[PDB]
Amino acid sequence: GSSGSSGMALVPVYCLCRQPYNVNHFMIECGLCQDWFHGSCVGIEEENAVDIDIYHCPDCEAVFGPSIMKNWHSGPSSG
Ligand SMILES: [Zn+2]
Ligand SMILES: [Zn+2]
Repeated sequence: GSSGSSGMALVPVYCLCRQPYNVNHFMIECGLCQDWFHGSCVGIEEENAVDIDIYHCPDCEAVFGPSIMKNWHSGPSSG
């Protein structure tokens, strides 16, 4: 705690909550506008993101559509 000891770092907001970024939480990158958002603010689970080849923000999906998915074709489906 001290007046000084500043960070001297600037970072614009990308998410809809006018936030730059949140470590604790996971954030995805839109493959349309190149914007970052919180998996919770958008509704995308980090565990699922790894499968999302091209995440589509809730602002572009209204024109482009849903988020693309990778191929992950490693062996025949096992049910
Ligand atoms: Zn957010
Ligand atoms: Zn977008």
